[PDB]
Amino acid sequence: GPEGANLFIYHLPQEFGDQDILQMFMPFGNVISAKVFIDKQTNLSKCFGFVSYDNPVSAQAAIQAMNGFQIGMKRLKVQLK
Repeated sequence: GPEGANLFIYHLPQEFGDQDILQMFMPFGNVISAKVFIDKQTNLSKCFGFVSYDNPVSAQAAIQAMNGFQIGMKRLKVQLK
């Protein structure tokens, strides 16, 4: 995740996994890695995670479009690392 190409995404539906956030974020550029952080004992998602582009412009673009975007019952908080 070269800087400033890295996002933290909070308020993510519990059901989302790595691939879901990756795909949700590809509209803004090539996502090169994505991880949803999971409680290791339950395997339930902790509802945030990490998106990493291959350039920072994509990351800004994504932040402006997605921060505050409502999906399900939650609104995503998306910020730069």
